[PDB]
Amino acid sequence: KSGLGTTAIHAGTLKNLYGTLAMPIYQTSTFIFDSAEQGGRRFALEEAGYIYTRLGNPTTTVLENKIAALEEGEAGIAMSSGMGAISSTLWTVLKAGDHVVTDKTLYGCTFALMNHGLTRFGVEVTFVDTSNLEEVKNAMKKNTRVVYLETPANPNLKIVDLEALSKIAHTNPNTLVIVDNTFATPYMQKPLKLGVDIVVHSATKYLNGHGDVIAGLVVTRQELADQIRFVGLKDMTGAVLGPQEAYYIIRGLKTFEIRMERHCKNARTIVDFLNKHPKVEKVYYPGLETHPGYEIAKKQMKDFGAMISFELKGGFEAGKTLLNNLKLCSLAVSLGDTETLIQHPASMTHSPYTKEEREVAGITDGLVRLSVGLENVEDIIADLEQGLEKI
Amino acid sequence: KSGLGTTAIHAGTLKNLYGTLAMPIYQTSTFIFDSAEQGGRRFALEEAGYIYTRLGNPTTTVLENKIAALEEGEAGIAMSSGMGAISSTLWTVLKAGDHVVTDKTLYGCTFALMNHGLTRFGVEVTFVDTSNLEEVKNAMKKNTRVVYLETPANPNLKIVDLEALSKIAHTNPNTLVIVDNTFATPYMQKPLKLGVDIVVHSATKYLNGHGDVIAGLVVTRQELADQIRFVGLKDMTGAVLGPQEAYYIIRGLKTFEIRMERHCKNARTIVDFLNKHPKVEKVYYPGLETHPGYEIAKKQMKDFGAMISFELKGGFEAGKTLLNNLKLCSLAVSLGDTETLIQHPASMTHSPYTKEEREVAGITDGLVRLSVGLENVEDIIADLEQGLEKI
Amino acid sequence: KSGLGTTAIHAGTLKNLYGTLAMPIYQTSTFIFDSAEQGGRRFALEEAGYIYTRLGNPTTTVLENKIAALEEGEAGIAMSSGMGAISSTLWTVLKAGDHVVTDKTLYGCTFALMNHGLTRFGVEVTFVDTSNLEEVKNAMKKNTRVVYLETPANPNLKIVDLEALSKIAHTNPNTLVIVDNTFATPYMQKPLKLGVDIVVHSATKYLNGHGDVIAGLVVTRQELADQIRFVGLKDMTGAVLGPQEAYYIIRGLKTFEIRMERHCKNARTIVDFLNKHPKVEKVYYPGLETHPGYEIAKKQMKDFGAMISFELKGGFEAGKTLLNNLKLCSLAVSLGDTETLIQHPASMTHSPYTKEEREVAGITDGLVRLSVGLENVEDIIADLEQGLEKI
Amino acid sequence: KSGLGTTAIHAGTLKNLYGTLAMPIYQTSTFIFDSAEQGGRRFALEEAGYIYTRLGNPTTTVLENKIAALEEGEAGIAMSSGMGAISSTLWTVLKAGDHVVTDKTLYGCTFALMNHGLTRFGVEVTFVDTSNLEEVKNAMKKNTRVVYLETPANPNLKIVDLEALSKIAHTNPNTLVIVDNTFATPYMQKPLKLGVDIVVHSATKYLNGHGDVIAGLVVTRQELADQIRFVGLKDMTGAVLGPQEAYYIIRGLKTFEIRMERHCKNARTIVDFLNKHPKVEKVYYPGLETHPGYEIAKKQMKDFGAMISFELKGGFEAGKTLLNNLKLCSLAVSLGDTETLIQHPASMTHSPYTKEEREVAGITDGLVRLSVGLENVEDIIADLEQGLEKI
Repeated sequence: KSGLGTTAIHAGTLKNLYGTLAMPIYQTSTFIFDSAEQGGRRFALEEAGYIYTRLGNPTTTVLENKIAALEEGEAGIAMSSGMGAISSTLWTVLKAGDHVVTDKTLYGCTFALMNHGLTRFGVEVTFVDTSNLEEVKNAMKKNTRVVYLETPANPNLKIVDLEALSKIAHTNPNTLVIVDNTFATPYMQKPLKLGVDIVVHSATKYLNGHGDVIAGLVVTRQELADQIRFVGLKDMTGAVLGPQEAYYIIRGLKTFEIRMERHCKNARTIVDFLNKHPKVEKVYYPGLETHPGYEIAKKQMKDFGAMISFELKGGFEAGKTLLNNLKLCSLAVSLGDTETLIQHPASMTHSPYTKEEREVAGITDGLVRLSVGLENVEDIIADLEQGLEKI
Repeated sequence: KSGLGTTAIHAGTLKNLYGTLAMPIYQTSTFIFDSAEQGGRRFALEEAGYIYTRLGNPTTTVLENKIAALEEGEAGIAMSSGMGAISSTLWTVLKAGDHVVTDKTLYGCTFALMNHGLTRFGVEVTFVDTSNLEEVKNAMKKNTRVVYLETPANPNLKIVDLEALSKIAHTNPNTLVIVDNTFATPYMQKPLKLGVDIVVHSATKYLNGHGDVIAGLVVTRQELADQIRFVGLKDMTGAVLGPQEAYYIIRGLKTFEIRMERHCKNARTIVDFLNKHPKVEKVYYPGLETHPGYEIAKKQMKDFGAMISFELKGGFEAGKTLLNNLKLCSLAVSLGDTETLIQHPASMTHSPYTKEEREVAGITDGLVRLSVGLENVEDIIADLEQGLEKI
Repeated sequence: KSGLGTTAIHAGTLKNLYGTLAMPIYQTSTFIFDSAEQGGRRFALEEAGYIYTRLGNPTTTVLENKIAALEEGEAGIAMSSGMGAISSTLWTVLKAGDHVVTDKTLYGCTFALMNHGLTRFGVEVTFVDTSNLEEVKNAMKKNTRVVYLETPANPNLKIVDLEALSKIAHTNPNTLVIVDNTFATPYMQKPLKLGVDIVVHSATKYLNGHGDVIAGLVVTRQELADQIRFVGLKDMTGAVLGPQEAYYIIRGLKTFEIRMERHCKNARTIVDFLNKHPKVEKVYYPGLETHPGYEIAKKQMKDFGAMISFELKGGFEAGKTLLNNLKLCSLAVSLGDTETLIQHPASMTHSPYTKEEREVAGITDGLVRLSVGLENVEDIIADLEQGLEKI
Repeated sequence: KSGLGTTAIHAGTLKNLYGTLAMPIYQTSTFIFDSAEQGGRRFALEEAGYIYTRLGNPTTTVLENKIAALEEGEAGIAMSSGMGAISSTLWTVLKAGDHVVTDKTLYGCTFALMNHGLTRFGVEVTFVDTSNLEEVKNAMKKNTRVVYLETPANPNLKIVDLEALSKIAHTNPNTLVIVDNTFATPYMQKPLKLGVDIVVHSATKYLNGHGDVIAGLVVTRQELADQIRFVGLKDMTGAVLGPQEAYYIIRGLKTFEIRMERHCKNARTIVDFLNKHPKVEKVYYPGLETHPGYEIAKKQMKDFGAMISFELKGGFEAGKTLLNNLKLCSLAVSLGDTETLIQHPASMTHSPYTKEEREVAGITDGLVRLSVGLENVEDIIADLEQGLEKI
């Protein structure tokens, strides 16, 4: 078995006519046929090859094959955002009258899709604490079609047991388990090997890694993949990845192994610094023995990630003061970029909401979320240290 | 009022820091804030500027403003395909229990979304002949939320009266009229000026014009646009246009006026050639006085388009023989490219279906669809002429 | 013979493995061999195919073939600027001890290369008035290796007789005639058909047309082309065109015919407006019967171009006042973009120089240079008219 | 002082109007002025900002600043190939009658430029063994304008002492020392800190790192940089980097530190494997204590690189047999890509030449050149091992 760097670099490649080393950018909408009969054979699935980029594209196929190889699944599908991957999947496999079990701690736009979108179209959704196996067992119904999971998950890097939850879900023979593996990536976690049916990613984050593409990826069995491609993507979302962006992500994947290694190395060192810092009252990190679900993280994750959240003891003003004094870390949403990113949800993403509303949503006044980048760790720590001195 | 070329070239531009002549390609996922407070102000809609490309991007904003200016609507939204524009719109404005009135002659993937997708999620859809005003009146119900129209529409370039249909739809105060204006483009037809509520496009076709981008556009009133952006696009499709592709379309729009002029000039000359040709039994073209709805086309279209369909008197084998002998026209799906494209649906797109099934779908054995390109018309005609000689 | 639009759109295409309609972007540095022996055969020129993008690239080859087809020459070479095309050519064909005959009215950077660059490396250069055939005859020497010409040429759109000058040059069997055909383009002028040996272009201007690429092109006989490629480009300039930029230019060429037609249509109408305007004392345009060399322009140009210069009777302050009040025309260097561009050399490009110095260089205080774009001509004229009212 | 990763990621950034995280791609030829007077001020160097991409471009400026920061020099200049960087520099600083001292072991195209190009234009060139300090001292003349060096250099990874050679060169007050630092990169070697005047790179190799760009970079003092920009690049080569390619290289530099670390880690392990392998008679690697100049390499290089050459004891047929059996390593020219590349010069690049001719050029029948990539080292070694078994 080839190593992960070898796989990220080489897996899934397709031939080209000129033997270019780089994967060509097939920046095309349509494809020409040699004859009427060849066109007919492609539409009848009797001959291999391409028709139209919304259906598939050779640049995109390489990307799809690569992510499937990394997750050790049968088939990949690419979309023009993580929400495109998630929605295309859900619109394919659900119908009015179906039921979904999921967590309240889900990526915000996914929560909105679940709570306000799917429910408008006749889907029943129950939100439970998926760290409580009994709650999940009790929420299962005959018409549960999807159990949707995310681990680690915002804002406190909650860990849930994918293998155990999948066994519970699969007591109903019609239930699919879908996992958003964005934060962990296939460098750390391979949900399909734990019995999950479908993996989804925001490739916008670590997989691309360079903060320049919005994209999503799905990995699953061929039978399900073909439905997600030819129903969800083709007709119900149209979230078609641009060939240029497919190329950018392929290119980003050339450094995926070494980026993830450095992200995690940096992060573990920063966790130790923050957890020993007098102005930080608590650190949320899956690799701390004091983190809830540490033992689950240790079983299902090869490393503990490069996201860190932490609570400043000085609360709201401490969060703003820290961030406003940083010179290296960048104030922004998103994660998984080569540059370190940081946000203070109480003053930034959750500015429309009262303290009470924020706290109901798990956002505390001193909570800071850090996406650790690839800078020299001494420089990231020096920046945090000087900022913390100002509180 | 500026002319259409002036508008396509100059409308909607945003400033950049360096005064580059070309619109910069803001190939970014995220945006940095100067302070925590600035981030908060953007999330609270208290300060202008950007957050994250799925929400909006400055390159994409220029494109959005341009198409809104061309359609003479308030607001534009861009997506990563025409189906992204269509689906994002429909998921925003519909809910389970709503009803839709539309035509059986709709773009195939839209038909599939209507007939198999929306119906799975509790939406009622009635397909009528929207060229028959009484049929449309009779299909209206209290819960009709959308009347969805397309003109000219495949495979016989059917014309329907947008102004008249919109008046019928608007007898219900909750009904929105949505028009797919892809074929006509704002060079020929501006549905919002006829009382339509929302215009959608596959920018993959004429607007981009260069056969290298999959993209969609929506134009509507600001109130509706903001919902389509922040609900449909943000959460329910994630069909986020890549900044590179946004740039390609802006670039394509620099020649939109002159491309459409040449497309139509070429097409009218080719229509005359085909309609007088002994091996062609019938031509479908909105500008022929013998075309059904010619008088409606004359009222609502400034020119009659660059799509032509025609029936070869020799049927199925004549279609294949013609196409297999062409040297300039390219055998492919799609339309609106600078290169002339041609397809024979009976042997190509509809190869999975029996003659009976095809004929029920309006596909006759000798039907050929031609997307007239920008080549010198003498060369396009010479190619068709030599191909027709082989039948 | 195919028309110019057909040729621009279709000529020079290469196959690709997937039959994409758009030319793939082979964004690669290097190319892989199937075997050691295949690599050897390519290096020994025994097998066709690619090695490394500085030598050649399939995307770039299409562009090269297209410009060669448009100029009706044997071979094309692409570079990363017009100055790259010019310098690569000159470094290939010259040596210390050679002589060059050229005009003082040459593109400024070419003049600098001739007067200050080549002369530093042992090349003798004589600058004459190439509109005076006797001056050119008298400048010829046994060691004259290049006669370098440009028509129309800045700042007064000087016309020189390419066929006549080439006959004079070719009285020496070792002399090559090189023409910068940027302004005229192959839509108007095909110097190789008049006996010229090498044509050079700044593709930055009309050929790309979209103000987003810096690039150069050369067309000549295969024997000379191979030397320019494998000596000048390979080793002496390294002015290697990026595959992305090659694609942009191919894409720009899809509309070359219709762009040039509209550029010239607009320009002729604007010339009439300016030449009849009371505040304009003189117009420089090859198509005016009062222009020097009008009859030569009529013989060697199919149309008279889209560059216009004109003298405002109010001089220096009138130039600045006009330009500072324009709202549609953009203040910028360059030409041949879809947007109308304008400059006042006395206050802009020639700001470092005294009135005396400027006038020696042919720059008069009221001289304005206009690159007519593709906007609706009524809008361009309205903008100029309101600006002229302010003088 | 910030670490090298921090510097590569963050140095040299310019602001943009929207605070995009990624550097915008200013894919423009020209720049617009607010007024005639602003244009004049820019041409008179009285106001900062841009004019035209051949002169400079904001995307490219970021790249230039980054490489200058990495080399710890004052100013950077970018070109569209390494040969563009080299030639632009040489044409700027030389003139007919000048003399150059350099090595016979120079990159092949540079050797050709020196031996056949510059000599055609009146420059005297002496080729010496620059590992012999006395030879270099003896070659110095009053008119020596350039001492041009390269270390490590093909085909045996020759090492020369940059500090010592620079002292010899600088005994003539008019002599500039130019070093091609491509192989070593600023991760290993910073020639300006050793007294060198100008550093040149093929950014095509490690700096970009992703095998998808042809580009060059120069770093030197501001006074020299401005001459190379405004003479060499502007007029004498026109080797203008495309903004897209500038962006690709900036993007590549985000992972420069971690890529170089893994390249070298992999390479050192492969050197040990090859040097102990019974079918390999000799390994050329700067870090072997048996390599000539090992002690010089240890003084001027922080690590010993990721290029390896080696001699197979079985000669010509062994080279071909090895390469023809490899499944992971790719047969190609170039180096510094994320993928491992390999070549056998005797059968590939030097296929036109006899054994005698090859051996005079230092190419021996069993010589193999390996550019070690970023794949898992166990996989690279397994591939080499199985290939070596076939000899």
